[PDB]
Amino acid sequence: SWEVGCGAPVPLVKCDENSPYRTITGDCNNRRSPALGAANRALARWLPAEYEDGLALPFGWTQRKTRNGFRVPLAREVSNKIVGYLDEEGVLDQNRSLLFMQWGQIVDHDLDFAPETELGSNEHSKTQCEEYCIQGDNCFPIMFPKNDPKLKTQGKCMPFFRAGFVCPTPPYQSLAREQINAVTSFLDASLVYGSEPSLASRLRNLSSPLGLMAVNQEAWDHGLAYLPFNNKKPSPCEFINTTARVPCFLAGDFRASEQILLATAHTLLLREHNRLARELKKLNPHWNGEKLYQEARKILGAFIQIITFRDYLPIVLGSEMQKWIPPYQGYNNSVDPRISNVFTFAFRFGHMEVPSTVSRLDENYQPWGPEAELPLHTLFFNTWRIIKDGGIDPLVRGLLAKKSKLMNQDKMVTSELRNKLFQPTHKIHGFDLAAINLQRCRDHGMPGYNSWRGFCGLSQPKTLKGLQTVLKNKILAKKLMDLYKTPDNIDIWIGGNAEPMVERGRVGPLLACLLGRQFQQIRDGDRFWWENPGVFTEKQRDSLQKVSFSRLICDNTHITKVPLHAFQANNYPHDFVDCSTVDKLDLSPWASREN
Ligand code: HEM
Ligand SMILES: *[C@@H]1O[C@H](CO)[C@@H](O[C@@H]2O[C@H](CO)[C@@H](O)[C@H](O)[C@H]2NC(C)=O)[C@H](O)[C@H]1NC(C)=O
Ligand SMILES: *[C@@H]1O[C@H](CO)[C@@H](O[C@@H]2O[C@H](CO)[C@@H](O)[C@H](O)[C@H]2NC(C)=O)[C@H](O)[C@H]1NC(C)=O
Ligand SMILES: *[C@@H]1O[C@H](CO)[C@@H](O)[C@H](O)[C@H]1NC(C)=O
Ligand SMILES: *[C@@H]1O[C@H](CO)[C@@H](O)[C@H](O)[C@H]1NC(C)=O
Ligand SMILES: c1cncc(Oc2cccnc2)c1
Ligand SMILES: [Ca+2]
Repeated sequence: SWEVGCGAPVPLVKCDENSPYRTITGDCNNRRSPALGAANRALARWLPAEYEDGLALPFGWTQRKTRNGFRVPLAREVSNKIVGYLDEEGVLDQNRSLLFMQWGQIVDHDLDFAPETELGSNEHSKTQCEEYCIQGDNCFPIMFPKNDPKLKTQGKCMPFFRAGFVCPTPPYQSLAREQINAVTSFLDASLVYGSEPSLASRLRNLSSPLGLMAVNQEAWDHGLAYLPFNNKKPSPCEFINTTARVPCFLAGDFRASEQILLATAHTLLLREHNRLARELKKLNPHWNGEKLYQEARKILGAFIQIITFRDYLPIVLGSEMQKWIPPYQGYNNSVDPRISNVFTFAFRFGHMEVPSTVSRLDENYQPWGPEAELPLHTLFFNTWRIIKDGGIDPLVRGLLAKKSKLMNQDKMVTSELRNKLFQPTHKIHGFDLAAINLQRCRDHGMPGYNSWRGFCGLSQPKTLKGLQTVLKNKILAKKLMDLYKTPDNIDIWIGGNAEPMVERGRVGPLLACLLGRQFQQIRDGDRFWWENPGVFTEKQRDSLQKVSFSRLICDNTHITKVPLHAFQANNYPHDFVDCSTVDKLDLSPWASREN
């Protein structure tokens, strides 16, 4: 008995039923329900939202209100007591390149984004939250526990604003609050091309009829392109260094400059689009701009799908991979391709894979300069270190030769993210990504850990001893129980990441189930999946089967020494080979001999 449904923020729908290309908004993928998987729609609810008032107030919002009879702990206290650690030694993943962490942030951004509510244009609402730490409406500040060092240097709280929700923006009252997903749910390279028509056009180079994506006209990388700058001010990339005054990049996705390796990944993707656009002109000089843009986009989207499903997921899900993501059988229109709310938290497992430093390496894969290695926090919203300090080639070698952090029950999230995160508009490198993850679980009305264990057909621990056995860790189970008196109350982000990893994977059972199911739906419910009969010719598919992340690098940098398997831990020069020994993406099958 759940209604026809609301959908006020989203406009009209008009589908061309013969189109060979995806829309920018994601609309029209599914023919029966053309809005499914479309951006700017509510995230799916795999389980009913759980709010303190059953409708919109997050747990923890009210002092006197218990969750199952107990107060929920402060997000920052959980972070300090369970998520933090001092010693970075021995914390690295002996078998995952830094590219593994990076590819995950990429895929993530291609799939979801629940932006903060916009109630700050010419408004002190945002200023007041920060300045006076007064909880109200969309201001839900993360307060400090009594013995927190930040209380001495940063004030009473870390500001936090509730995610935006569908239908109204001034309070509604009938059904549970549902947060928005601002990007397309399909793995379609929307992080490169955008999810709104407005932005999609602006990213394009219409000036010329070659199907190209716009490039920076102010800077170049030894002749190779850079993303254009986003000239919206205030710019956080300018803020972090007023001297260099280099602004953030403009990409298909809004968070592209959050950290230098992400920006780096976006640059590689753009170059790939243009290189494909140029190669297609040569094979089909008759094709117009639109035709070239779309066919290049199509090839790039398939690239991200293949790298993700064939290379990335197997080493994330490990032994659970075949269970949740059995080999492909074809497009199924009954499958819901929408990203679920819980998935946006399950995928945050990547936060425990980010290490404390980033390196620049030269062509011999040795330190590039006197400060080749830098602390991660000095790289948030840092674009000048790319434009004014070596370009992306050096950072990409670091991605290949350096390691990801390994999840560790005693060393979860690096202090660079847990104590030194920078957030636009605020002024300091003093935030905590972990605390924020937890406040956001509550903000989104996330059911607790046992609800999800149950959802996955896994036991549901009720006692310390049960939790110990599930976590296989006495001390961590003890701290969790002391913080949350019952496993029923454990926030999903933290409970899901506390479980030991499954054989050959990098996430526990619960998370493998949640991630596994979502990715299975993402593939099975995509009318444009690269392997779906009809989307690509069969000869074109034989050419796509050859793509690799190594080749993307060779084709789009001046790097000529790459590993064959980019995600595993690789050491130079042993595990490295010359680009010639690597499969190329042969584009002949795209020659349209139409005569
Ligand atoms: C240096 C590395 C990274 C930094 C500094 C960073 C920072 C952030 C921040 C600030 C947010 C928004 C939090 C909020 O307000 O709720 C976020 C969200 C998120 N991040 Fe990370 N992140 C990093 C890497 C990763 C990685 C490697 C992954 C996955 C493999 C990942 C997955 C996610 C997901 C799913 C979200 C929620 C996105 C949404 O649906 O809104 N992140 N990140
Ligand atoms: C749009 O595409 C055109 C063609 O690639 C770009 O213009 C040329 O500009 C380059 C330097 O960027 C010069 O070699 C020539 O003066 C132009 N070439 C031709 C064939 O006309 C233009 O820069 C692109 N614009 C953006 C914003 O990316
Ligand atoms: C801001 O960026 C500037 C400009 O790149 C940095 O200054 C450069 O750093 C060293 C000396 O400190 C030199 O090798 C460069 O040539 C400098 N250029 C100039 C114009 O000074 C500066 O260190 C950055 N500051 C911060 C806090 O990030
Ligand atoms: C299509 O999806 C539905 C619902 O997810 C599933 O139960 C059904 O088995 C699928 N149909 C086919 C032919 O695979
Ligand atoms: C390292 O990981 C790869 C997957 O990229 C795997 O096939 C290989 O066997 C692993 N090796 C070790 C020693 O763990
Ligand atoms: C706003 C603009 N740019 C980056 C922002 O932070 C991130 C970073 C990574 C993922 N999500 C959000 C926020
Ligand atoms: Ca997408």
